[PDB]
Formats: sequence, structure tokens, C-alpha cells
Amino acid sequence: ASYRSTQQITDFTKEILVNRQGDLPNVVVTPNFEAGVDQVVDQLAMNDSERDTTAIIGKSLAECEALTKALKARGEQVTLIQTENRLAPGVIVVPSFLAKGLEFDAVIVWNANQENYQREDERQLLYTICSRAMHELTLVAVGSLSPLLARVNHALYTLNE
Repeated sequence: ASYRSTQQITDFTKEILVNRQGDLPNVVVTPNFEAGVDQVVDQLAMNDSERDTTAIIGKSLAECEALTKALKARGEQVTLIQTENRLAPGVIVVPSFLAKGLEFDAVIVWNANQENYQREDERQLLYTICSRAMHELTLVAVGSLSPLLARVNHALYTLNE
């Protein structure tokens, strides 16, 4: 409640709900799972280069496990977190439900797509996940972008930059 995100992140995230300056959130829509993982690898390298500390937030444990296995096969040091606090201050992969009470410098939202975020009732979840980012926010979607994001003003983020 003391932490606040950049205006860019605040403005993008507020529009997910139907009710500090930094980079516009970047959204990248990719054709398949392996291309999504490419973008995660690339974003981690970009964030590292700007001296960010990044968390990747996946919706569910199963999706986090699939991403984790893939990222390790890209040579990443990955910690699929089981508590907020195990190993490897390199890449944290955080299921949404474990991100409670946490804020991160940079967040990569894993697979913000239609299948994963289809329902009006899921707006609160997607909002909450994105709102964990303090300074840099990236969304990667496999297939199509979540329809919940259609309402967001296109000025508030970049798409496939």
C-alpha cells in the first residue's frame, strides 16, 4: 500500500477493470508456445541490461511448471517459487496465487492470451497480476491477446514493437 507503480503501469492496469514515470507496458503476441518462450528469454535479457529484477507471473501452477521446464531448456537459471521469501537469484517464476503481498521491479506476465483470460470474472486476476509491476511490465500472449485487454486504450501500451 506504500508502493506505487509508474503512471504508465497504473494507467494501463486501471483499464483492465470494468468498475513515477517509466516505459509503456509492452505486449507481445506470439504464434506458439516456443515463440512465447523466445520472447520471455529476450525480455529477460533486455530487463537484465537495464539492471531490472524481473519476476515472471503465470496464472496457475501447471502453466508455471510448463514455462519453467522450457526456460531451463533455454539455459536460464529458473526458480519456480513455492513461497514468497528457495534457490537461484536469477529468474523467479511465480504462480499468481503466490504473488500475494508482493511487488516486483519488472514483471513478465506469462501467456496473457484468450484461453487463459477469457472471462469477465478474470479481469480482477489479470489486473492484480499486472499491478505487481512497479517499473517495467511486459505481457506475452501465445495465440491471441486476452479479449479482456481489448478495452484498453491502445496509446497506453506497445504492441509487437
